[PDB]
This record gives sequence, C-alpha cells and structure tokens, in this order.
Amino acid sequence: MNEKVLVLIVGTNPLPNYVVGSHLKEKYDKFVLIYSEKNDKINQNSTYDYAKKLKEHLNLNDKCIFLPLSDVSNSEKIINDLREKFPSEDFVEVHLNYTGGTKTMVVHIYNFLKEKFKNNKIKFEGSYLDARDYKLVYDYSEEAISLKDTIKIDINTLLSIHLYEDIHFEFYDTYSYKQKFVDSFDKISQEIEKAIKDDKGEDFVKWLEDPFRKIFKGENKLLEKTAKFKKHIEKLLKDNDSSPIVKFNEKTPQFIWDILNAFPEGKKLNDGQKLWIPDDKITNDNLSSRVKDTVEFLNGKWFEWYVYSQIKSELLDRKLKEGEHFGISLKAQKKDSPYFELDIFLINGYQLIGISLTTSSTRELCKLKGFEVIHRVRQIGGDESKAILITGMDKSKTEDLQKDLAYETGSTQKRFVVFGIDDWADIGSKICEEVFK
Amino acid sequence: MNEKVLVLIVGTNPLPNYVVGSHLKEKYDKFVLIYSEKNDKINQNSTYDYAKKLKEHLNLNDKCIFLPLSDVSNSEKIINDLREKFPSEDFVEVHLNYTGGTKTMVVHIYNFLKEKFKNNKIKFEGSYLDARDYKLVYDYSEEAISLKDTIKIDINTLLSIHLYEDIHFEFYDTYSYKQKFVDSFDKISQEIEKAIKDDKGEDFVKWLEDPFRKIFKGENKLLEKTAKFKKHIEKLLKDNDSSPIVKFNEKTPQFIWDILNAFPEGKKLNDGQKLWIPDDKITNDNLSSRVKDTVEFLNGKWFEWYVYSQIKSELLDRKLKEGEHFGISLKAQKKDSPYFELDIFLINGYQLIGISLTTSSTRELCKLKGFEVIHRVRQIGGDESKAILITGMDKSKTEDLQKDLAYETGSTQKRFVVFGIDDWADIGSKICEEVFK
RNA sequence: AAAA
Ligand SMILES: [Mn+2]
Ligand SMILES: [Mn+2]
Repeated sequence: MNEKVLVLIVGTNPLPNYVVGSHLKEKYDKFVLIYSEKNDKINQNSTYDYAKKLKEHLNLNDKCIFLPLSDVSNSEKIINDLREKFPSEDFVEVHLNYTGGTKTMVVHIYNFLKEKFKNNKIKFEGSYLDARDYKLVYDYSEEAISLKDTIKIDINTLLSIHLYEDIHFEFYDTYSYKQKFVDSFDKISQEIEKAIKDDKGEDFVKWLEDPFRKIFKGENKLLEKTAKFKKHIEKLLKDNDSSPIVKFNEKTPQFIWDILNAFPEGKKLNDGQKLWIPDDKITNDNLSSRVKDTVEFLNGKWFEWYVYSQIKSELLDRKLKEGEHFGISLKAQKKDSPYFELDIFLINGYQLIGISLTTSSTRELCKLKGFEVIHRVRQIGGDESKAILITGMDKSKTEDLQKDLAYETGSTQKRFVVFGIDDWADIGSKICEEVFK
Repeated sequence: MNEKVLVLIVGTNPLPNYVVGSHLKEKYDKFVLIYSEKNDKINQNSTYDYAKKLKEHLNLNDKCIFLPLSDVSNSEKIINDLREKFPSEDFVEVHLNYTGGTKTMVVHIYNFLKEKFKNNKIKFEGSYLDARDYKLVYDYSEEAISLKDTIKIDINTLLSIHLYEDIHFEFYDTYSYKQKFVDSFDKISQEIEKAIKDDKGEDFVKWLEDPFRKIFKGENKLLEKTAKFKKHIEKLLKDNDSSPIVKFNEKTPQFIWDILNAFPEGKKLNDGQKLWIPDDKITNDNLSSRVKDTVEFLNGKWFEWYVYSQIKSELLDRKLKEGEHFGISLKAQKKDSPYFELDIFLINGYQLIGISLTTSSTRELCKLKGFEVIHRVRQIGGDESKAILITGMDKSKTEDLQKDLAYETGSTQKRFVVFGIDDWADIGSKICEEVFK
C-alpha cells in the first residue's frame, strides 16, 4: 500500500495543472484528474481533451484516474459523482490542487476530500498555483514553493496541451532567407543591424514607404512579370516631380545604398547607384530571380530576423534551448481548423511570451496586430501568457496602444507590452528586461 | 437586530457580483465586499476600484463593509486578514457568493465563515452564478434560480463597473449622417436597403473596392486638398482604358447610380453619368463639403446604419430600450486612456453582445477585426460577453474565421459569431436568433 | 491559474 494520490481539477487552462503535476509527479503514486462532461442543456462543455493531454504529456499512464463530473456548478451532482467515482483504495496522503475548475468544483471537492481522507487521519493537503508570483502554496503545511525557474515547458508541449498540432518553427540555422540569399545573408543582416543600431530605423522605414514600396509594390506578381513592372516603372516616370524613381536614384541615403549593395549582385535592386530597370531582354523568370526575394526581405522580414538575432544573445547565456523555448516563424493549427503564425515565440519557464513584429507607424494597423498577439498567446499559452508588440510607432503612440488594449487580470505586471521604433536598437535588451523581470 | 449579511468576493470580472447583488439586495441589510490590496512585489493589483463601483451602483452606502485581503494567493494570510478584519457583529444569516475571486479565496473564506458562524443562531448559505446556464445555484440546496431574464443592466452601468467613462452613443434619432445628408438620408438609406435586400451586397462591395476606393481613397488626405485629387484623377487617367475613372463612368451598375444620385445635389460624387472631376478654382474646403462626408458614409458607414435599422425593429418588439440596452457608435475611455469604438452594442439581460461591422471580403482584415471585437467586449462587458463580426466574406470564410479565433471558455454556446455576406439581407432575424437563443 |  502506502499509495499517495494527487487530485487535479482540470479546467479550460491546462498549463497550471501541467506545472504542478511536473513538480509533484515523483512524490505521488496515483493521479485523479477531475474533468467535466458535455451537456448542451446546461451549456457546459467538457474539459476531457485537456485531461487526456495532461495524462499524455505528464506521462501518468495507467497510474492516472479520470473522474468525470456531470454538472460543474451543481453542488449535489458534484459530490454525488465524487463519492461514486473517487477511488475506493486506501491512501496515506491525499493531495488536492484546486487551482483549476469552477469555484463550485473547487469548494465541493476540497471539503469532500477533507471529510473523506482527512476524516481518516490520512495526510491531506491543498495547493494553488499563484499566476502572479509563480508559487505553489500549501494550505496546511504553509509552504510556498516557487516553480518559476524549476518547471520548464517547450513549444510543442505547450501547444499540444492547448489542443494545437502540427507545430512548425525555424531556427538560427534554418531561416528561410538564409537560403534565398545564400552566401550573402550574413552580410545583408550585418549591414542592416548596423543601421538599426545607429538609430536609423525611422529613416529606413520612411525610405521603405517611398520609394521602395512605391516602385516594388503594386499589382500582384508585379515583380514576377516584367510587363507589369515595365508599365509600372514608366507610369512612375510620368509623375515627373513626384516620381519615386527620381528619389530612389538621387535622394536615397547612403546607409540604404550600403544595405542594397550588400545583397548579391544577382539579387540587387540597384544598378550601381540607380534603379535597375529591366530591358525587353529580361524575362519574367529573370525578374523574380533578382527582385522578388530581395523585395520580400526588405518589406518587413528583416525586422523579424533582427529582433530574433538581437535576443538570441541573452537567451543562450540564460541556457534556454532553441526550438524548445525560443524560435521564429511559429505555425500550428487546431484539428480541421485554420493555421496561425507568430513571428517570435519565447518561453520563460512556463510563461509564453509571444512577440508580433511590424515596421508600421500606423495606429490602426498596429492596434489590430496587438489585438491579434493577445488572442493567440491566450489560445496558445493560456490566460496568463504575455504578448509584446514591437512597432515602428513613436513612444507616445506605443504607450497609448498599451493603455488602450490593457485588460485587468489581477497582476501588476503588464502582459501587453508595445515597443516603439526607438526601442529597435536595444530591443534585445528591452525584451530581456521585460521578459525576465 | 437580525442582521443578515451577504459576502461578495470581488475579482477582476465585476459583472457577476452586480448581478447577484441586484437580486439579493432586498433580503439582506449588510454587505461585505472582500477586495484585494495592491502589492507590486507579489505582482498583485487591487480590485478595490471594482468593489467601489459595485457599492455605488448597488447603492449600499453604509450597509457596505470593505475587507482588504493583503495576499489573494496565500491561504494563511487570507484567513489571518479575515479574522482580523471580518465584521464581528451579530448576524443571523451569512450568505456568501463565491462566484468571484481567486480559488484560494473562494475556499478559505468559505470555510472561515462556515466555522465562525457554525452556531445555529447563525444560518450559513452559499451561492454561485453559473455563467453557462445563467442561474444562481445554492450550495446544498437543489434550488435553481435563473437570473438570465430577471436581472437587466444598462450600457452606462456595465461600462462603469468595468472602469470606463465618457460613455457616448448615437441612437436612431441622432445619427450623425442623418444630420449631414439633410433631406436625403432616408432616400440614401432606402436605396441601400432596397439593393441589399436584392442580393446586391457583393455587387456594391466590389464596386466599393474598384473603382470607388481607387478614386476617392487613394491618398491620406486627397479629399481635403483639391490638388492631390486632380493629381490622383490624372494619375489614374494615365492608364486610359482600364483606369478606375473609366469603370466609374461606364461599367457602373444602375443601383449604384440610384444611390449616388440619392445624395444631396451639392454632395454627390458624380456629375451626371460621369465622375465630377474637380476643376481649378475649387477650394479645398468646397471639395471637402462635397466628397468628404459622402465618401465616408459610402465606404461602409452605410452598413452600420443598415444593420442598426434591421435590428432596431426586432428589439423594440422585445423590451430592449434604445440607448439603455442597444445602440450604434459607442465610444468610451478609461481615465487617461484612449477611447474605443464599437460599431453596434446590445445587452440581452446582463450579457453584452458587441457587433463589429465590416464590408470586406478579405480574410486578413476581417480576422483582425475579430480580435478587436473579442478584446473590446471583454474589457467593456466582462469575460462572458459575446462578440459578433458581420463580414462580407462567404460562408466558407466565415466558418473558417469562426474556428480560427474561437477560444475555449467552457460553454457549448459560441461567443464569437461571424456572419457573412449572404446573411446581410436577413441580418435582422439572424441577429435576433443568435442573441436571444 | 481573480463568473472553469
Ligand atoms: Mn508580423
Ligand atoms: Mn467597422
């Protein structure tokens, strides 16, 4: 005998159970996962899919007992099913983690176990995981254990316990544009990093709006069909005074030219110090081989590799593993449901920090992109996950956004942090400070 | 003499305590609002402002006692602060609503009061408001009191208990564009309503994309400067055929011309069957008085008035009161925080149904508008608010968006509803269905 | 994990 059992209340947030289970798996022998059933008459769904995922990812196997509850808000039907379905075996210690579930479930499961085992002088203990100071507090023993730097979770386990699948991500050694600009990516990335670190981001993004996007963006497949481009180029020449081609050749700053001249000669958007305008001998395949990949990277993809490279320094010194706790280009889906894409993911302990990146200074576009990162990390990491939005907006607008999209969760620490264009140079440090503090 | 007390555990969601308080305020002469203090060192904010608002709108005044809990995660510190600060007065019935607060609070308060009032001179009772079935279940009593159709909240009170101020909404008799298009708004709306009922939505939207949003919405202030515009007109005219100007003058369906000519004479975008092309000596203020308000209302505001008029009738049949339970163009702010804008608001009992309207068929733009309406109704009405996003997408895209952004709250009823283009003509009954099921 |  001498069996020790752990009773977990399984709600719609599975992460708090996973953390407590990992910390107490060894010191207990059997596990009771109290979940819920589906009853559309009472508008109640089931937390069983989370209970299956908690059994699998904690690897409790057959040492796990599933206790179903028919009504999560009916005191009578809770205690009824409890006596009829709680294990009849003897135990030396009965530990309850009432962190999840309803309040009804919590109240009636706590008092029932208190009067079924603690009534038999069998060790009884309650526990609740603080989502604010990251501690597991014991009711009777009065112990407060911080599981912040002890319990660790990865991106695959975190999304699977939240019922997401097909988890794809990229690494420092598997970035897509490392292949598109092979034997030249480091040079292009180094040059851009210099300018952004030199507080030239506002100037770069301005140049990206005019003329970069005035010339290289328009009709779909503008840069994959020469005819569309050549017609587009001639139309811009007709604008004369307001022509972006004139501004590209003449008013383009030098740090831009250095970035452009960093691209491989076969994939340069410039003809020395002027805009490369293809002739009638240049085919549609030649254009995409030179313009498409370079334009896509300068349209916002550089800002993603920048932030990921800026933060990679502090992370490797914090002994965090790549592909497990940090990565880029995160994609996943629910079964028979559309996919999602998060620019940068980062997991400090078990707190998921989702980072969405945009080079925009427009209020509406940044606000919606913040809206998105809040909801994704909610569906992906839980209701206690952080969302940081890095934008090209100024400090004032950035601050307003944080205030506008702020939701009271009971924690002084903010879960929605917006970073402005000024923070770009030291974004790596600014994030490290935010995430680890 | 016989002081019956009701104890409410105050959390971040204040709506449940207001609902229960409004129902049981008459049968109790004392009220204890257990609220949290602010200790930044333990990452814990104060729900005092939420409990303050409840005392005001429930008009408890002197019958209200405030009990500050220093730590809302430590069992020991909870009970210690309780014994130290709970009213030591004589009570004949002690009723606890444990629907809110942290799990630890709901269990340790429950059992602290249950023992402090075990003497049969004092009768103990416990309540919980089930958000799923909208009922007030009583502990140990099979009694089931539904409050779905009994308790009703006004839009000003709901935003006030969630800490928002400067609540401004427009109703039927005070629509802004009804004052801007004088003696024509009824004819403009009639033509738009008539066309939508004739399955001409997609038609309008496609014309709104091209050539409408290519002639009047190409530059950030082209309808505020006559030069930019005539420049924009000539820049489109450079294309000759396939220019947005030609499609307007030629390939423009008749029901569009009917709406365009329904506008007041001095505020029409057309000059016969052609696009009035502003000539020289047209002031940037004379241009504004003609195209500015017409372009804005024709860019989508029309969809907001359409949906509002279709729902207005259904609701009046019911008891919903305009301005008190439904309305259009709601704006409000938290103190020293930016304002928000929800297109249409509705309150079915005490449930906030927020409706965001967009005439777009693009999945990205609609997706983003979905994250917005979800986050807004949770800040404005609480975590049990429904969001509805009436898009211009087809049934396939709507069901995909509905699955992409859906979060698991624990209810078998949807809380994010994505109506599509085909639902437009019967949006009145469609909304009546989803809101009052 | 402060109306699951
Ligand atoms: Mn992005
Ligand atoms: Mn809208």
